[PDB]
Amino acid sequence: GLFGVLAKVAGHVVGAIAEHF
Repeated sequence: GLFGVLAKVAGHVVGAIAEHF
């Protein structure tokens, strides 16, 4: 139930952070 949501911030994060950076 925990990690199940962790996916919401694992794989797409870089795609965003790399946008402003």
